[PDB]
Amino acid sequence: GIGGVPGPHNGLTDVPGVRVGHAGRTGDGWLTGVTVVLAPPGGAVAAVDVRGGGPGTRETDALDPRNLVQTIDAVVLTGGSAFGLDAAGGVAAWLEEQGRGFPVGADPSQVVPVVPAAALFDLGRGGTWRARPDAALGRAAVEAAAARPEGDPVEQGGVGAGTGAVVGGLKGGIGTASVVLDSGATVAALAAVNAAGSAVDPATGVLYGARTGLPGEFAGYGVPDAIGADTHARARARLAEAAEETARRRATTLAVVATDATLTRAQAQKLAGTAHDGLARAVRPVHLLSDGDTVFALSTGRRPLLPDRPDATAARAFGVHLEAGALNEVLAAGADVLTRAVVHAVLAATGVDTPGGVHPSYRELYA
Amino acid sequence: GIGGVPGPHNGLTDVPGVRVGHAGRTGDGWLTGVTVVLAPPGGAVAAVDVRGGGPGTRETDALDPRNLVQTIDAVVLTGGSAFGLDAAGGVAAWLEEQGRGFPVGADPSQVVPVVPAAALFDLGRGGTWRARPDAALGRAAVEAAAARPEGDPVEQGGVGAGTGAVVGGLKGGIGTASVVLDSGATVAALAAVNAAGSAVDPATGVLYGARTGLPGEFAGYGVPDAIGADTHARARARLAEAAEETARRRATTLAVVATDATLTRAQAQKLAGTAHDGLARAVRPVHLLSDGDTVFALSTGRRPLLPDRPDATAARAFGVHLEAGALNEVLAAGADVLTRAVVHAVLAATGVDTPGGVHPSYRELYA
Repeated sequence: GIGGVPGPHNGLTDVPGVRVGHAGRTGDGWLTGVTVVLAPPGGAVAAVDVRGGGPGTRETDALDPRNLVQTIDAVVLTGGSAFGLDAAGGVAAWLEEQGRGFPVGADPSQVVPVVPAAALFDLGRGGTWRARPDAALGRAAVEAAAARPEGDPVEQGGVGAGTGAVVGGLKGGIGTASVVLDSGATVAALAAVNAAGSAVDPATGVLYGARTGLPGEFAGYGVPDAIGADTHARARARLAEAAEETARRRATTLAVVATDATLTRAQAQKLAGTAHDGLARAVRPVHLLSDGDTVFALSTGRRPLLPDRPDATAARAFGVHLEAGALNEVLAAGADVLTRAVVHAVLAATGVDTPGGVHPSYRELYA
Repeated sequence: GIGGVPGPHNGLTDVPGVRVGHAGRTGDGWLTGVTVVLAPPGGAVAAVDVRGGGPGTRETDALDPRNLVQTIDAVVLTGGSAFGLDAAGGVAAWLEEQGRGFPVGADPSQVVPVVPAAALFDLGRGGTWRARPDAALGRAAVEAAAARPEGDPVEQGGVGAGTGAVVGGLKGGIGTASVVLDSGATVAALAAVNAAGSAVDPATGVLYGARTGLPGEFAGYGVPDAIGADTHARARARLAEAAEETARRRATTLAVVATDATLTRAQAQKLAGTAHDGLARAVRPVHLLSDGDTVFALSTGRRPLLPDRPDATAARAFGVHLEAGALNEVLAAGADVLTRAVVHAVLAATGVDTPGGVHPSYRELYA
């Protein structure tokens, strides 16, 4: 079988045609950035599920399955809370220059790019309150995405929207993961992990998402799957004091899930919804009023959902429905790649220490 | 502090005034039933979140926050797939006889009960395909609820809507759990567990939901925390034997989350949504097209969200917001009690063997 393993680089760009670009500013009071997912020319079917109680979003109504524009070119994930939504204007400008957008006239230059965006709260974490992504930083991120080849490994850790991300007091960041289905379709996730809740079991120090991992995928990072009681106790203490200090100095998970399986917009909306179950398995608590958790789902529509002559082993819902069986595989994979991408984010992070926060990484505490 | 522990009986009726009624039919072709949650006189604020892709439901639109009838008296969970929604007519009939429902005339007897319901697929599991709940069985369930005192321990296992329930091929059933918040408010869940996906990690035999359990709460059921590789190899084979036999013979998780904290309908709707995160932590995959997963949330309005004596240790979102802080504690507890109620359902079950299916219990396989 060819399914159940990651794509070539275990990340979002294993979905062919998909590109990822990061732009960020660090130092001199800044700790923030923007991540852009750029669909291949001609666009991708897109949908969204906003599940956190305190979201900051742009252009999500345009992604409702009832609506006019079904395919889009770019999704924007950004720090700077609502102010950071300004970064999407820079991405819309770039798309316009490329002639990519919904056509609104006889002249092919006349397009209106639908650019959905969601933001995470990282204010002041570089030290300077008003240091937030703008249009120019948004443009830089999409230009970085465009300049990459197809199937290019995704950069993880403290980059793009993950630059100032913090997860339960630990340093968060960008993480990504992919899986190939038995049909040959790839499903993949990219997450900027900034949760109010924890990615770590408070009884043991174990990452919640780890048990969803595929064999050996986390070994590149060097953590013992046996964690000593004493190690975990020191870690709790270290995190507690970084949190107290952070508070004296100062005195949301955003994700894209993508597949090359052809989905209608309503099917991509259901995928964005099931991906949130993946988030719940990696972070607890999640979707609170303090979280702006949002998942965008993209389908490049390059592979049929179902092959031409299905076996007796083809998934069938209620033992009869081939299309539902195939979609159930994609949906379940969507949750799983998001769980795994959260773990990668947490393991890929390196700690920070700035005038607006001290946030050690998981590995600094446990590796 | 008094939070982070169960109420008196670790179940839905730890929310004062709430009553639970089961009615079912077993034998002679039958394996199905109905469970009714009955609010205290005057009703409870209610809301719903339907997240499965294959729901069978009644009166969910009436529960929208925008709409007329904000408080209800009963919620109905039923087997029988869409045919079993018939059970809700018997519950409405009883409520009308009691004078309980939305007033529609100057005459106190003129009421229209708004009785939301959701169904699970258990058809033919007793042997007879058309053996489904009807209005008589729904009436019997709500009559059973009314006859219980306040704070009555909830009956778990193969009863009510759980009678024919099966989770990943294992016997499912009714389960319940509660937790007390630092504020003294109680949050609790009741689940009829019938998932297409699994409550058990196929790699290890461990219940996904167990690590969310409160210490000791599962000690009564007598099952190991650590599962030997021999035991798991045996369990996996026994489950496959039962599945292959079931397939030869044959030729959704529904939940109510309740609290005594005063919530508006929109707040209860957020709580029904966060409870689904709890379901994801106990069952994988979940929310598929083959699942009609639905959570109803109820508030009895007996305790203000935040007291008049706000300690300096009171939860505050962003370090400032007391009400959002208090709501976040309820939201996070709603997830947790649902995860725990699912584990109780799986552990409380005992297996069945009928002409319509062979479904061993977790404990039969692993203890």
